[PDB]
Amino acid sequence: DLTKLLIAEVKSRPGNSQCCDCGAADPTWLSTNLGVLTCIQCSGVHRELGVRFSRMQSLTLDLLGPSELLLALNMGNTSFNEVMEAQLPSHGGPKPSAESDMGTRRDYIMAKYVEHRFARRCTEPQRLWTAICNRDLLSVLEAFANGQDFGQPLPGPDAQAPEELVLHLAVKVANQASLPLVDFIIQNGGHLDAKAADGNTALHYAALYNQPDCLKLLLKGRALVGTVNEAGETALDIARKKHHKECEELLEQAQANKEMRILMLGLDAAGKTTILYKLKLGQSVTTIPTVGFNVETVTYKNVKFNVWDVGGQDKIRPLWRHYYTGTQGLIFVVDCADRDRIDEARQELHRIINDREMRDAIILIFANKQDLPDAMKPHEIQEKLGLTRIRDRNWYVQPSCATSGDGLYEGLTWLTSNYK
Ligand SMILES: Nc1nc2c(ncn2[C@@H]2O[C@H](COP(=O)(O)OP(=O)(O)O)[C@@H](O)[C@H]2O)c(=O)[nH]1
Ligand SMILES: [Mg+2]
Ligand SMILES: [Mg+2]
Ligand SMILES: [Zn+2]
Repeated sequence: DLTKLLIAEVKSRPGNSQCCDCGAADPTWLSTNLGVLTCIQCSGVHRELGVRFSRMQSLTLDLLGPSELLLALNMGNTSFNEVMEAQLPSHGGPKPSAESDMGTRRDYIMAKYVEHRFARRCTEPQRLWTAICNRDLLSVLEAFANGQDFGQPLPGPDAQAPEELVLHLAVKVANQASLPLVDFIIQNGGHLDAKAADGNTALHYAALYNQPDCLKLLLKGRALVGTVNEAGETALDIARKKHHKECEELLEQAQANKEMRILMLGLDAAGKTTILYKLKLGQSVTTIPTVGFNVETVTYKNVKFNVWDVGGQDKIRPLWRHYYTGTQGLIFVVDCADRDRIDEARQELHRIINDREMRDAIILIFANKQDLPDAMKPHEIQEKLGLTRIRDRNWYVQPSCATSGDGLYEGLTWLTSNYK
């Protein structure tokens, strides 16, 4: 109930009663890493660009923590577009309406967020250092829009013999109000485990300057602990020297004919419908978030497949149990670029295979989205999903790229095979 308010709060920001990308009647789909709102139609294109550019959650359908809402509560659509849709003319501008076709929709959104065409332009190492300490979120966004790359560092002020990088700074000079940028940076220039000059991670710095809520945000983004620096200190070690006890409490816990009825699960935007329909149509179709579920029958090599694709949003996952009875094979789709939510996919997969109504299930796991930059390869999936120590259950991790089709029919071929 704490969140109910913050939800309402996010919705009431300037411009957040129109879709960020097509201005449609009050949107419910949040790009958590950009703090903006889109209609369900535009929403899907974001899911297509992947978690590298945009992490989508529904305000109505996903279970949202306060921490996830930070940028949403600190940006909104008007603030954002002022930067990102800056150089857009009012007349004839390619920005679509509530019901433009997916053709025109896709093109604009891809140009806007990936290619950055319609953004206020200018380089710049100077401003970024100034904006951060000014706590000027909207200018950090301006920097991002011109391809700044928070990765490599910036030359500092007086006596500039050493070198510091973006995130390392923002953590040093932060307060309650300064937070949004810290997150915007983590989620958008994620060189989170960099060591800089004297081997200190960004995690290290937070333990030096009494920046507690900074630590919170850092670990939330899966940060490595106990990596040693030039003084060979774990992040806890420096917390000890200056005795900042609040940081120390968080660091301690941080340590620890044949027919087959198929059920296709996995977290939101895993690729589930993309898979189902590429198999049924052979051509890759565009997918909107599947709010309910989908059923199609695909025949491949004289075997009929009754596939039940179910939507993966936090709120529509308790509904999964219902589809357990009469199920032979399970397809669990995993979005492999989504490194932040693998343990979530681990949990839900385990939450199924352990259900009493399931013991006799063949498990195919699609390790989807292998085409995306930092992939996470299939063997690394086995280990992260805790399949190392699964015996007395028949599984198989299959590399896949739904968009193209690679690895899909193979998964079926494995299904055909292990159904004897
Ligand atoms: N690059 C890439 N994108 C994919 C792949 N599979 C799915 N997608 C995209 O991911 C977004 C989510 O697809 P979707 O089927 O709706 O996921 P689902 O809701 O869990 O079923 C879609 O826009 C797809 O275009 C893939 O293998 N590679
Ligand atoms: Mg969640
Ligand atoms: Mg779906
Ligand atoms: Zn829209």
